[PDB]
Amino acid sequence: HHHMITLENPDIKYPLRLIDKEILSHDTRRFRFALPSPQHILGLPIGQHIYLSTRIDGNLVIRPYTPVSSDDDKGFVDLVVKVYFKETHPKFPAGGKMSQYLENMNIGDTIEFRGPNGLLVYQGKGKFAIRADKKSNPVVRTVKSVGMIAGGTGITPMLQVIRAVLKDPNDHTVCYLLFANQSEKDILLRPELEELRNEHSSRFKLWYTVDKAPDAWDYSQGFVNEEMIRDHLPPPGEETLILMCGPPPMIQFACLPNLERVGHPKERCFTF
Ligand SMILES: Cc1cc2nc3c(=O)[nH]c(=O)nc-3n(C[C@H](O)[C@H](O)[C@H](O)COP(=O)(O)OP(=O)(O)OC[C@H]3O[C@@H](n4cnc5c(N)ncnc54)[C@H](O)[C@@H]3O)c2cc1C
Ligand SMILES: NC(=O)c1ccc[n+]([C@@H]2O[C@@H](COP(=O)([O-])OP(=O)(O)OC[C@H]3O[C@@H](n4cnc5c(N)ncnc54)[C@H](O)[C@@H]3O)[C@H](O)[C@@H]2O)c1
Repeated sequence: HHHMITLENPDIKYPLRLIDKEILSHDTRRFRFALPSPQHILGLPIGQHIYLSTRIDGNLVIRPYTPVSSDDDKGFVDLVVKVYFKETHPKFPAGGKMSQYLENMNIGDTIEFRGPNGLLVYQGKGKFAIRADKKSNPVVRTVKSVGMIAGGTGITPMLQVIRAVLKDPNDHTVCYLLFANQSEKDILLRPELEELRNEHSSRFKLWYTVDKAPDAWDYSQGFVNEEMIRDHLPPPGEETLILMCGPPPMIQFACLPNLERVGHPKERCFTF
């Protein structure tokens, strides 16, 4: 390890203290935890994520999260989370476990962090180091365009990649994002994504689709489909890699068959 990082060993659990919280909307939040010292950094390679774990209602609960903060930040790590409240959705009366546990924490409480984890690591300048599985070494490839499909919270893994690309004035990679949500109010991190579209149009393309569309809507309506893929993601080729992260039903039924129809082979599709 070159830098003073927090995640020194992936097999270890690190209890971090919650030092701040922001209410972004009725059900979305920003949670900030302190690192071991104000001079530490998290130590999360781009393309990877961490897991939070704790005991809820007598069981061990583990969940993956991709921070919105980065290794440029000293002393803290920020998570942006959607809270799934109980007795709200008729189909899931109990709500979300880790998300509600987070919402119920008091400043000063701690929770365990672990990482980094993930088969994909972006090495910058278009280079992607990928492991077929955990027991293999990574195969490196260089692309010029990265298509990105996100549904719901699957957006944070894309935002981490997007910011890494744009912060490097010498990185010429172009990112294409197709962001899908239930409704306009559910478009997580819209301000941050739009600020980035503002400052780096040449390297960042952005498009949205929502299940229920308001009357004033300039984007798409409906699940991701063939047409959206063709119109908002880069065209198939060795120079193109497609990234995905969202609900299982989205990846299995709306993305793969259509990506296949359009011509993006599975060896160029990665699912976070
Ligand atoms: C690589 C990666 C990175 C991730 N990064 C982030 C991130 O930055 N931020 C983030 O918030 N999540 C992120 N997630 C996903 C997130 O970890 C889980 O979806 C989330 O925390 C679910 O946990 P839970 O314990 O709260 O709910 P569980 O108890 O896992 O899940 C509840 C299940 O029921 C449904 N459900 C329950 N209650 C409701 C309700 N009130 N309304 C609607 N549907 C409901 C949900 O759809 C889900 O299927 C990431 C996932 C991956 C794979
Ligand atoms: N891929 C996995 O194996 C896996 C496992 C656990 C959790 N997740 C989670 O899924 C993402 C889900 O976020 P969320 O629950 O707030 O999303 P959400 O339910 O609010 O929105 C999901 C979006 O995906 C699409 N979608 C949902 N169901 C679909 C279906 N049946 N067919 C086609 N498209 C569909 C729609 O465009 C929708 O707007 C999380 O970030 C995390 O990755 C994924």
